Amino acid sequence: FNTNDETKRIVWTQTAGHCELCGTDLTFDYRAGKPMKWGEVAHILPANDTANLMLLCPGCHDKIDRDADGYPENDLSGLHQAYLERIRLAATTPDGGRAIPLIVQSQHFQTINDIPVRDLLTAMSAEGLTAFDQGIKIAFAAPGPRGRDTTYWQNVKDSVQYELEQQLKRRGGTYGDSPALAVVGLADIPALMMLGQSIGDRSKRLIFSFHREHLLRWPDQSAEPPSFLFTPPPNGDGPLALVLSISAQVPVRDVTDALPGARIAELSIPEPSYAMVQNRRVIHAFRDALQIRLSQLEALTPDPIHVFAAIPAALAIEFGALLTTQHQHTYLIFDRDKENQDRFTQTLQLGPV
Amino acid sequence: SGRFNTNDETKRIVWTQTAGHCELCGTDLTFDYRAGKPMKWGEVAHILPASPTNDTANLMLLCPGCHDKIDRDADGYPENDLSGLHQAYLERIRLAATTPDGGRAIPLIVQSQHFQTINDIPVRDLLTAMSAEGLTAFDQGIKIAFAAPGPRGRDTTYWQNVKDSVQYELEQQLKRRGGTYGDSPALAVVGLADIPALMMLGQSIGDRSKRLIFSFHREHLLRWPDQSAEPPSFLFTPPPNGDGPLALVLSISAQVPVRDVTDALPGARIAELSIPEPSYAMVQNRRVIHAFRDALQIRLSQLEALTPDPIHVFAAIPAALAIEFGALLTTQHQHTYLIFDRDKENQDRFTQTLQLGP
Ligand SMILES: [Zn+2]
Ligand SMILES: [Zn+2]
Repeated sequence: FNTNDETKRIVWTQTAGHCELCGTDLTFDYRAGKPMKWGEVAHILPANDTANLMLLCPGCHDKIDRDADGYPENDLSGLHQAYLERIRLAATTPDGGRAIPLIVQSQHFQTINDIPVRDLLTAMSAEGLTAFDQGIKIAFAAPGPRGRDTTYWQNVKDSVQYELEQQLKRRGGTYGDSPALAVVGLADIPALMMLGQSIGDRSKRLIFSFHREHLLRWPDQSAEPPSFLFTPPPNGDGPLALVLSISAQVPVRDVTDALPGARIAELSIPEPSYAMVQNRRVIHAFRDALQIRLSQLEALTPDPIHVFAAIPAALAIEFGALLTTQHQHTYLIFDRDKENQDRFTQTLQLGPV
Repeated sequence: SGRFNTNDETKRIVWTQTAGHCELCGTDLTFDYRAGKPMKWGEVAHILPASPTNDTANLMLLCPGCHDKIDRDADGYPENDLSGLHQAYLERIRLAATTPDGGRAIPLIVQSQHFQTINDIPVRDLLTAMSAEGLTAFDQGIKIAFAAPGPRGRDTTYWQNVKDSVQYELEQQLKRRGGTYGDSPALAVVGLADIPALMMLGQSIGDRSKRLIFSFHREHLLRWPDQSAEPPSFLFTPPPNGDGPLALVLSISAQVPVRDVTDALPGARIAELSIPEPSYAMVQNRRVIHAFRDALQIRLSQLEALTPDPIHVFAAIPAALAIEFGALLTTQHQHTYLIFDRDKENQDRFTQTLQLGP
């Protein structure tokens, strides 16, 4: 199965350097400064055209049966060609820069600082993005006396998803490829998380961060994302709680007062800041970092995870999106309640009921 | 120099993370692998304007055509920021690469009501062929029969309802499992009708669908004749010069009699695409189909350059390619194609049956 070097380069290229059977990015050590042999090339069919060769991580390659020359015992032509097909569409996408403007604000933050659609368009132009059309502007409904109960949240989600479906009824979206979303939000954490749930983890989303009111640019596109410092939780019988100290440092006293006996796991960065989202790459870092720790925490108990978060709007959306794929686990979201002396108060339940 | 200079290992990484396509116009830059290739027809650009890189994720891959069309400083950096496209592009790749259960597909069988209960494709056999390729079923699977035409015949409304009917069924498969904004399943599609119908099926699924076409053979059902067989070469014969009607002939299943074309189309300027030995069984494996695509996609672009007038198509091709052919023509939105097929009640003479595009 060993094959010449130019063949290696073609296979790495056409597969975009990921293991076809499990999406592991095989350049992860280059992304920290090391060479290119973290991957194994296999033929697809049992018993020269590079289109007949798969790129695998050694972990998956070991799990495959193989003959004396290295060929597989079972045919996987379907998976390979499917994978390559997926790549082909992504790479060849026409109007790769068009995205749908999506602005979502809560009655309170629109009255103080309404984001007009034009301003999002401005930030898009500054990145080289262009607009499908007038776009979507949604205002989260003010909760009635029923508060933000289960019915309220469902109505919120539907309103978003309604507007999303309407763009697919313009033909281009319905089939072929679902359009990209230039999304920005200006509400409390629970609401924005719900917006994240609506668009979903697998959507082509381009999140924006209007943390500085009339700044319509990423602060520093060169900036490297911060390290996300994880503090695993202590043992005990208490309810498991997740603290996100990114916009600020969350006082442990405030957590336990709202959630007695909380076993606090914490994710933080060295210098918490409201403006820590220096460029979009930070968000991807957040996701990758968080996506890991969530898997670890879910393993320690099936009981709900209580979330106390101090994160910028943009991350609140992304966090909501991650949990879409993690629909096996129950999370309870706490946010500062102005009506209860700014104490953390449970407003939202995500995942299973 | 104007070009942003970079070392050899970093280039290899950029080509990889972008899968070797131009980020601004989707041109596949690996096309010289048809002959032989230095990594020379792809030019690397930085995205964010400079400030007084070991992060290579901010480096774009461009074709020379797009690279020239960007303003630039003496060092090779752009004057305007393009981070949005790049990040968008790479995310699109990542999504494709990270798709969970990448092998799930919608079984889709499409047959003519017309005839041959002898050649009835059951869902069960397609599922077998799918499992044999490492694919698994997304849902129960769809089996469609093109509606029998009324007295109006197979007019455009019939053709439109055909397109709508297929496209409808597909929308419902994603709407039962939700996630419209995400990973759309693949189509394990197979068809058993006349060429115009199968082409229309291809039009329905569209170029932008993740299609894995299967081929029905009486002796082998839906399993491939020979996964090891190498695809044939496709021999192109450019058309003669003139203003007469332009005609494209596809002689793969058989050799199309040149006179039968002229009888249906006076003065036809015949371009012809063929293989060395046209054969009924040339669809030995899916790569044959992909080869067909790659080859034909080029010549279509060339032919469109030779005229603003329609291209007339006379095809003798297996079922599977009739589908693929129909899907490709989705991308050529700027051109009109007229499809001719044998008319049995007219002594098998070619008759214009289908109009594709404006
Ligand atoms: Zn793997
Ligand atoms: Zn280009």
